[PDB]
Amino acid sequence: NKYKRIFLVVMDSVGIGEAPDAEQFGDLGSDTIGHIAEHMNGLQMPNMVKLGLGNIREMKGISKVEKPLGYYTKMQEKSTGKDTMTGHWEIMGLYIDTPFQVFPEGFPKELLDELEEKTGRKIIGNKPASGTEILDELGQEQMETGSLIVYTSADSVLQIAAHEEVVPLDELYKICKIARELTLDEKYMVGRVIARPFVGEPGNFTRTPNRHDYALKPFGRTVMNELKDSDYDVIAIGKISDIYDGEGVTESLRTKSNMDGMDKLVDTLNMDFTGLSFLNLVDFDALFGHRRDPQGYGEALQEYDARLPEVFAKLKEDDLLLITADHGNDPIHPGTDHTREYVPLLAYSPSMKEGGQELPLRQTFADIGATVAENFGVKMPEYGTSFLNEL
Ligand SMILES: [Mn+2]
Ligand SMILES: [Mn+2]
Repeated sequence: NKYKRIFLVVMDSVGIGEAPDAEQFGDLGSDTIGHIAEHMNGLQMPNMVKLGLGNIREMKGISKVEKPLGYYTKMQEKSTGKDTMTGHWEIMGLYIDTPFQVFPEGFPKELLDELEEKTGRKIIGNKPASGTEILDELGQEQMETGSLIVYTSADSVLQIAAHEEVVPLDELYKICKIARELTLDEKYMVGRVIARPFVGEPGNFTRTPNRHDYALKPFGRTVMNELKDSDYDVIAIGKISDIYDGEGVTESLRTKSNMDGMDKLVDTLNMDFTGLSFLNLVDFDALFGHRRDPQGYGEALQEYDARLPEVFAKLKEDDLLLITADHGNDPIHPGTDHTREYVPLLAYSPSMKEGGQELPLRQTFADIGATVAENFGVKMPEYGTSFLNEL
């Protein structure tokens, strides 16, 4: 081991400019950070800048430094998707030719009519919403009419909510299994169908622990599996566990927000492990990119950066911090979908005594997993070139 512990931080959707193949994704002219910096009239990110963010690309408020703390570069995506699952799966060593649909605004009618025709039920909703907001909005119409409440979040999830006194649990699961088979289709690929039973009465509904999830496991063995199987530690913080459907996860830390995520990261800097601590910061995407809010997005970027000194304070000489993104989601770019963009890569360790340097442009996100695996001496991923030897 060159490093005892590796802290990997995905800043969900924080893209650094349109990818060479953006045209194929309708993302011509996309620039997540750059457009935010323009809207912000200068972005304030002194710590990322210190790590070398501006040395990768110079943007409003983000200028390059003379002696960066870490190593720096951009990564190009190889997989044919720009969704969260595709990104994370690539990062951990896989190549995806069948990508997932994000469905940021809900589902096409033909999929839902097929599910009506297959279930004997009618469907209401079909909108992006939080669990409790849709139950407040449509929970009573569910009870009275017997319709299925079908909704989504920002990412590749199809949720079906129904009252346990109106749709028995067994009928609900049966319906989700149908839905899961129907969305096992490249045109309708969802990553997770979720059964969302609720009880209570109108104006006072509660989701129950009878939630079941129909998720797709990563298309292959990830670097996470290789770590877990050689008895390393794989700590999953935030959506990470969901994203990889538990594959290769040894411990799991749920989080309610970007700040809560950073708090959990600091907790892990405070535990004895050997392996990988792996955090997703999802708010940039869920709260800001999909709501096309570049101001709140700038504010969250600055807020996140303000947490980095706390991280710097806990890093040991044999720790490596890696900071990246899994796609873009430019809040100025048309519509609410993700954007096909390069993602930044920063690599810092306090054992980089005379600072870092520009890494060659990473050809696949899988270069991260390759680096993680070369470090711990487990099975190398099928795709990806390790950059550990440059560090
Ligand atoms: Mn994402
Ligand atoms: Mn998203």
